[PDB]
Amino acid sequence: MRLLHTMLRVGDLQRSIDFYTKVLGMKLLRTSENPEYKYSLAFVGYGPETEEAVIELTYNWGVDKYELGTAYGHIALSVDNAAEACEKIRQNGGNVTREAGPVKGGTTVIAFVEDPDGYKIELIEEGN
Amino acid sequence: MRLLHTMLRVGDLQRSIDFYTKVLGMKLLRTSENPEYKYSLAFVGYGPETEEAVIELTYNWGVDKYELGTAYGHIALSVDNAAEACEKIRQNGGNVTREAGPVKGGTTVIAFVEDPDGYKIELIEEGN
Repeated sequence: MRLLHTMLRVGDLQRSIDFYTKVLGMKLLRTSENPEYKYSLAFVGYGPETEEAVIELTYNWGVDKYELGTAYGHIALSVDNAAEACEKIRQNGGNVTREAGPVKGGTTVIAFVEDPDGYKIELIEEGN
Repeated sequence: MRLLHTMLRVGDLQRSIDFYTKVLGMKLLRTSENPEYKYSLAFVGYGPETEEAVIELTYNWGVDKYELGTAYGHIALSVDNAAEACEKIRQNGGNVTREAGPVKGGTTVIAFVEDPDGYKIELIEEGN
């Protein structure tokens, strides 16, 4: 068995697609639209659905806002360079909440940012 | 780059661990405690963190309830036997919101359930 995807509702489909693909480096794996239930989907990831877990972006026709709540935490992604990513994100529809830096009591470099919908994302970095 | 994990806040750590492991077939990959900030973490998944995305469960000491909100969708997992999983879940602290059956307009068997904290989970009976 395996983790297939994490589904998040977004206020603007293309807006989210752009962020995940152009800013985070994922690829648009597939999209679909359902007239009966009035929604469109976009699957984004760093590999094919058959190979990895991805993110399912759900757009409900005419719904541009949701309540984030306090239960949902975040999604964590690995990055080659957290500082660079942070910069790219802050200038491309996102928001940096926790600047790139080692975790207290550790050496692992991390950062926290938000996507265009406010969803939290954790960046974890993989002799200058 | 890769998807590391999805973090969810839970009202009872062990209860959650029990569900994901004993009911969903996941394994307890690792745990940690943070006395300073008063929280405990647990990582559960189907394989090593190094190779795949997992789930991170967070328990904040003394916090047994959160506000789910309307943004967060769910997590979809592949299942060996959807029907069987529903039963196990049914009689093991969970709720079956969508009985196992072929998807609308398809044949692929799917189901929907809720974990102990109300999180929605989609079960999908799914080079070489």
